[PDB]
Amino acid sequence: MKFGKNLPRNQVPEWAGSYINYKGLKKLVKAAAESAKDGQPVDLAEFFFALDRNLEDVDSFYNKKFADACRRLKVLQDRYGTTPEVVVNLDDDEAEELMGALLELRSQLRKLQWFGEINRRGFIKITKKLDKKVPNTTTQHRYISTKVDPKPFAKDTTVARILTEINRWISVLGD
Ligand SMILES: O=P(O)(O)O[C@H]1[C@H](OP(=O)(O)O)[C@@H](OP(=O)(O)O)[C@H](OP(=O)(O)O)[C@@H](OP(=O)(O)O)[C@H]1OP(=O)(O)O
Repeated sequence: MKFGKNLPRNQVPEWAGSYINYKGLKKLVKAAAESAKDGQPVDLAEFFFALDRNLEDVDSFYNKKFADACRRLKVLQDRYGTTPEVVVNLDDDEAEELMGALLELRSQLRKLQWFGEINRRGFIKITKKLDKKVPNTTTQHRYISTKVDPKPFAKDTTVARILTEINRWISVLGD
């Protein structure tokens, strides 16, 4: 899959500047590729520094949003309770307000997941690109496995877990 051309299309627009800066990372790759083309040694340290910064930022952003989503879920539990079957004790206003809150939280979680998946693709694609464009460079699988795969944005399965619950609530509430 063409990652760079599809990036705008796959970005949660409100968070655009917090995605992996694929465009800037590609210019660092191209610089290295040019040196190798000229028969010169490369210096991949500025690519990796920038890659690491991007990784820190992506993680830090995803984690903050995830902490937000959890706080939100707690506030909804405080108001409406811990299981969806409580909907039977709600009046029509309360039940509509609940539904609104649930749809918004689901939207936020879906967006968070997609942010995670697209950023992880981006790290995988940019390193693959470096490996393809620079001689005896073999970084993709090591970098992804050792630095990206341990981060919540990449490994998270809790958002999906919470999404199934929010959806179960939404269905229980519908009836
Ligand atoms: O999506 P675009 O901005 O048009 O970029 C493409 C695309 O790169 P991305 O998928 O990384 O965005 C191609 O990458 P592949 O998916 O084919 O590996 C790659 O094609 P070549 O590797 O055949 O050249 C080429 O990237 P680059 O220029 O880094 O090679 C690049 O096109 P331009 O950068 O030339 O626009």
